[PDB]
Amino acid sequence: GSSGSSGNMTISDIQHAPDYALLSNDEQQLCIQLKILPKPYLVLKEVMFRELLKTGGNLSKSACRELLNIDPIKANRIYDFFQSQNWM
Repeated sequence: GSSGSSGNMTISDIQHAPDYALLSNDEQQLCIQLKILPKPYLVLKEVMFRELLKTGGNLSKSACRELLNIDPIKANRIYDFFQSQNWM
């Protein structure tokens, strides 16, 4: 999965990922913008759902920022993405 997880990572590191094919045309874009791998991105993605179902649909930046273990600015992008997929 992740060997080192230290030091600036290029975009090629994302496309090279062993799971960079199961990313919807839209997903791929983001991954490149937020420079996030599909492996880890998937984990957090599943969480956003497991929680969106428990509450039924009461997730907001305020919480999202906490739910996901990442930067505040980076999250924003992810949050919206979900809305773009009429998922929320």
